[PDB]
Formats: sequence, C-alpha cells, structure tokens
Amino acid sequence: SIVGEALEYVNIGLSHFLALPLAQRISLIIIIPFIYNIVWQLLYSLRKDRPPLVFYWIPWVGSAVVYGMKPYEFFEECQKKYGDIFSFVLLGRVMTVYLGPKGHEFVFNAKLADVSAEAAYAHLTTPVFGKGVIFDCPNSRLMEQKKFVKGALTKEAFKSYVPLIAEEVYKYFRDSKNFRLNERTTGTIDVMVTQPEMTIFTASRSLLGKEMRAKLDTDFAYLYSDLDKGFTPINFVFPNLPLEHYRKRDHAQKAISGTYMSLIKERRKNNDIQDRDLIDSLMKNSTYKDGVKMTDQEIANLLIGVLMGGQHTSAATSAWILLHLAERPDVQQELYEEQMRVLDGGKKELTYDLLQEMPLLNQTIKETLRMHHPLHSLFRKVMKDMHVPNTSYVIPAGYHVLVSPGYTHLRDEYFPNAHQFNIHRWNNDSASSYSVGEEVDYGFGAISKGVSSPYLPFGGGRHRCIGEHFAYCQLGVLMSIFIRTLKWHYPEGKTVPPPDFTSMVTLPTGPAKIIWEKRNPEQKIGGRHH
Ligand code: HEM
Ligand SMILES: C[C@@H](c1ncncc1F)[C@](O)(Cn1cncn1)c1ccc(F)cc1F
Repeated sequence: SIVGEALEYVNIGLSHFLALPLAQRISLIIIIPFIYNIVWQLLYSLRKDRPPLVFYWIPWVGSAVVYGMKPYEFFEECQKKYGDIFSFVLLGRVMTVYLGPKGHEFVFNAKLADVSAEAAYAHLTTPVFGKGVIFDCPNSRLMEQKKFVKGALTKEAFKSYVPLIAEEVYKYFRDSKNFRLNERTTGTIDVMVTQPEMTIFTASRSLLGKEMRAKLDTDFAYLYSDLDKGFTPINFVFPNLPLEHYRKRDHAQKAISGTYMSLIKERRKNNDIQDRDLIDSLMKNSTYKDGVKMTDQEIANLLIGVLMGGQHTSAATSAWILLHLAERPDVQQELYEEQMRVLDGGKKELTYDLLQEMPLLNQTIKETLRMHHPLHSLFRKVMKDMHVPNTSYVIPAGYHVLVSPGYTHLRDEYFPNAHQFNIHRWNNDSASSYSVGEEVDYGFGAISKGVSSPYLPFGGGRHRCIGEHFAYCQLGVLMSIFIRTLKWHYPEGKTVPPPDFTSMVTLPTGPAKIIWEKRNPEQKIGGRHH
C-alpha cells in the first residue's frame, strides 16, 4: 500500500518536463495557460455569488477586441444572454458591468470606501496632466479642486464669456482656411478638423485668457497636439515605455505647465490678479480646507486637466451636432427661426441670458448628448467586497465596476425610438440636466442625490461633471452663430458616420465632411487679419 512511489513520479515528472525539447516546452508554455483558463472559467460558472462571466478564448486579453471596437453591441448581446449584471475579462482586469438606472446607482453612488476612481484612472491622467491634481491625490483633494474650478464657472462668468466666445467663432470664420467667409460663400470641411480647433480657440480665450489664446497662434500650438497624443487608451495598458510619443507628451506637459506658471507668477508680480478667467480665479481661490495652498505647478496641472477633458467632450459633441443637422434642414430651419425670434432678426447681440431663452437650441445639444455620450464607459476599481442588492452577487475587491449611461441613452424602453434624432422629445424639458428631488454636497456644491435618471450625460455622485454649464454656454454660442451664418449639408451619398469607440472620447469616424454655404454671401466679418 505505497503511494510514496507516486510521489517519486511527481518529482520524476517534473524533471522530464524540464527536459522537454524547446519546441515542446514553448508549445506547452502556450497550451497550459490556455487549457487552465478554460478550466477556470468553467469552475467560476458554478459560483452563485458571482455575476455571469463572459466566455473568452485568449487568456489575459479576454473580450478586449469586441469591447474595444463595438462596446454597445457587446453590452447588448451580453444583456440578452445574462441580464443587466455581468463580468468580462479585459487586458488582465475583470470588469463587472451593471447596465441601466440601477447600475447608475450601484456605481455612481457607491460609497467612497467601496470603489476608487483614481485607482482606475490615475495611470492614464497623471502622466498627461501632471502631479498633485485630479487623480494624483486623494478624493478629498479632487473634491476641492472641482470646487475651486467651479468658482470661475458662475452665471456672471458666463455672461462675460459669451461675447469672447462669439468673437472667437467669428474670427475663426474669418481667418481659418476651412472657411474664409469674406472670400468664399461655400466650401467643404472635415468637422473633425474644425471642431477641435474652434473648441480650443474658444475655451482658451474664455477660461485661460488672452495671453494663452495669443500663444495658440504660434508653434506653441503643437505642444497641445503632443500632449493630446498622450491622452489615449494605449496609456491605459502601457502608461510608460521609452518611445518618442511618450517623450513629446512629457515634454509638452512640462512646456505647457511651464507657460501657465510663467503667466501666474507674472500676474502676482504685477498684482494683475482680477476676475477675468480661471487663472485669476485659481490664484485667488485655491487653498484647501486644511490650510494647504495649491502650488503654482499644481494650479498649472489642474488647468491642463480641466481644459483637456473639456476639450475632447465638447469638440466631439459639436462635431456630432453638425453631423446630425447636415441631413436635417428641417431642424436647421426651426433653429434659425428661434434665432430670429430671440435676437430680433439679429439686431440683438447674443448674451448669456438670451442663450437661456433658446430652448430648441439647447434641446439639440441635449439630444446630441443623448445619442452621443462622449464617454461610453466609466470605471472604478473595487476596493472592498460589494454585495449587489437583491442578488446573491458579491463583487470582490480587485475587480472593476463599469457603468454606461450612454448605453441606456440608446434604449427604446427609456427613449422611444432611441436611434432617431428628435430634439422634440425634450419639448418643455430643455435643461442640460436637473435633479428630480433631494440633493447632497460632496465638496463642490449641491447636486442630485439620486443618480437613477436614464439620462446621465454628466454622470452623478462625487465624480459628477462640473463643466456642463460651460459646455452648454460654449456649444450654445457656437451653434447659435453656425445657424445664423451658415446652412450645411452632406456630400451626395454621405450620412451620419458611425462612432469611433476606440478613442478616449467617442468622436465620429472620420473623415466626416460637410458642405457649408453662407446664408448671406455678401455679409462680411470685420477686424484685422494678415
Ligand atoms: C459635453 C461636455 C461634457 C460631458 C458630456 C462631460 C461628462 C462628464 C462625465 C460623465 C463625468 C463623470 C466622470 C466619471 O463619473 O467617471 C465628468 C466629470 C468631470 N468633468 Fe465633464 N463633461 C463635459 C464637459 C466638461 C467640461 C467642458 C469641463 C471643464 C470645463 C469638464 C470637467 C469635468 C471635471 C472637472 C469632472 C470631475 C471628474 C471626477 O470627479 O472624477 N467636463 N464629465
Ligand atoms: C478622467 C477622464 C475620463 N476620460 C475618459 N473616460 C473616462 C474618464 F473619466 C475625464 O472624466 C473625462 N472628462 C469628463 N469631463 C470632461 N472630460 C476627466 C475628468 C476630469 C478632468 F479634469 C479631465 C478628464 F479628462
């Protein structure tokens, strides 16, 4: 009755294994993790305290390809098979998705102790933005940064921003090669070229000021492009490796944060600190509640982060607005009439207050954000085991949770005929968003306590957007002027492009071209240009 002799053959087997020919060793080096992965998934499927796990063939990679390319189609199939809670493996991480309004509640209103945004995102954002801000700091520091930034985003600030943003749009119609309205009465444009440029010109001028805007007229502009390239999903898996892409990013962050710091120390030197812009505002208001001041480097870093985030969501969105309106001359006509009524045939100057009396214009923004949530997925890293209410499911620490309000935006259940563009579904409901009941303050002002609205373009809970009113102001001024100045349509045979879901925001697949025409071919934009 000896089993020790089997224990010998274990040792013998280990030794024969290590002496296999290389062609068999390498072969096993592949085949063993493969086989184990399959065996492990099958075993996992037995657990009742775990949501269903999407099956996958390639270890570590998981469902990355189909999630990367077609995430809403991936979610819809998964939802059909498993219901609203399911997991899937993604480049080494386990993502637990919770679709629908209950998922919105589960993730956006999760306790600070249970989940972490910075543990999910910092490896992406910190190299691009800089140290000490956003996700390179505790949540309570982020809470207060948002509060500081929000202090320059007031009604009175928006009133002074509107004419600056308008000036920038008109200058862009005047000077950009894409328009030249004093020289051309019609032309073709790629909206993925024009919208990122108009967005940076308008956001710089208003949030950063004239100096920083003037800088965009120089080679300095290319640093933003460089810094921009580092803001990609590839940094999500390979945040640092010695390629040139990574060094131009690092250099740009230094050069740009350097430029903001120079301005700041200049203003403080001359005591030229007023109430013009976000820089003025963070110079007067950036001391945390424990007495610690933000450094000039941290202020600069925060400016980069805020502008870059606001850059991509807004540029994506105005691109989509243009793209949906290009096959909807009926809606352009309707918007044009509202412009004529609110601005007295154009004899009134556009102001912030008049912007608020343009419901059809804001409804168009609202509907575009419904069909095109620029962030298709939001993540948190799970920090403690989470029990899913009314289920037997437990999400263990180390998993990630993924929420996707953009997906629910496209469901017929919540939005009848959700794939049709219809600004009138928001009739009598043109607010950018609104809390349906009770409110709470996490540090940056009172916001909706419930996050169960099927429409959640700005998220909710402690990580909620603070730029929505600035985005509406910017998009509003911009579209008010496009509409009053131009008509536009598609080249023959072209229609609304499909989304490119592989980028950081879900911009349209380019080239996305429209043909524009002056409503008033003889109208001229004044001012000087070289
Ligand atoms: C159409 C435009 C925009 C949309 C749809 C949008 C959307 C969002 C969403 C969904 C979040 C929540 C992120 C999460 O829960 O993980 C967020 C957060 C945030 N956004 Fe926006 N955003 C827009 C424009 C802007 C602009 C223009 C700014 C700045 C001027 C801005 C600044 C911020 C900041 C500072 C946060 C907080 C991040 C956090 O607490 O984790 N956003 N935004
Ligand atoms: C972290 C980042 C993000 N990017 C992509 N998928 C998910 C994300 F959370 C983002 O939320 C995007 N964003 C939101 N509003 C504008 N931009 C963000 C927030 C604050 C910020 F200062 C800069 C910034 F990029």
